[PDB]
Amino acid sequence: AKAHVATLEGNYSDIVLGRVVAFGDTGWNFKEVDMTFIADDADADSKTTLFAGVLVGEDGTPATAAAGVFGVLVDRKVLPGVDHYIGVFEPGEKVPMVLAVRGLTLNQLKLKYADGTAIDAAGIQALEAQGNQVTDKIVGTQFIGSVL
Amino acid sequence: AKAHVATLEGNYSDIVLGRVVAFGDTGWNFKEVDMTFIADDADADSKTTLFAGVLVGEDGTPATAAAGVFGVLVDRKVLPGVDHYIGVFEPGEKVPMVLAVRGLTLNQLKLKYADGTAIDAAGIQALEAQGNQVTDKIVGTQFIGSVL
Repeated sequence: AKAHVATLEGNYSDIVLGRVVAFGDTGWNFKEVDMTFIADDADADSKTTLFAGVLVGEDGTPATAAAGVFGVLVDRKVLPGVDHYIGVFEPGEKVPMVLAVRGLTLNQLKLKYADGTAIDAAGIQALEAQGNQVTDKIVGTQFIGSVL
Repeated sequence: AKAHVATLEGNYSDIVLGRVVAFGDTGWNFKEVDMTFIADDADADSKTTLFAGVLVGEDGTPATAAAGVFGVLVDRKVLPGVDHYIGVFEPGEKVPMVLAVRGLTLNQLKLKYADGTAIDAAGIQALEAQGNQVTDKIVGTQFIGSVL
């Protein structure tokens, strides 16, 4: 019968590795857009297909091409482990979401197109123009079986 | 504007109202059958359509008419209120279940065909051959509202 198991292996700090803190307004780095949280046709109890770290344009549509990259979805409603919002939204509803745009250090690996596929060089160049530092310098971690 | 909600407004000891307990063996009334828990072609996390009170034949399949009735299903795993069999099975995977056939006092308002149709006259008559009482003498509860 297998087993009922759940796993959580990620945090918010692993996507936005750091900011530039403004003195005039702490919201200088974020923009708010309206997004289709639950697909139009999916049943009310279907979980949302959005996952933290996806690249979304300024019009709320996840990017399937490098050109339509405007920001990284970092809303607190789609972070790893937050599964409560099931059936809480009418299918086809559009709900505001928070995008991070300017003045950030962004992890290369967690950025992903609408369909999970990693981002190319064109995407990196397009996103950097907003003033973000996409980096590959992550130490990582090793577990259990890896001798040290 | 519709919030996450759940309900539990039914339980065991209503589909079956009382037994005749054999002194020699407490398990004379019941019987095991083998049925597919998760639909033969649905998703692993998708919930089963089985609910307590659904009539099944002697081969372990839900009934469709009066002739395909052998007993009721009162298994522990399907009692109204319990739902944590999330992907612990596979599509079409057989699982043992428990029926209720002999020496029982049953409730008409709860018995249902496979699709939920209220039990008909022929189904009642057939299920009485096993020696079970079928009654409508039920004092329904009047909830807050009208005056008592």
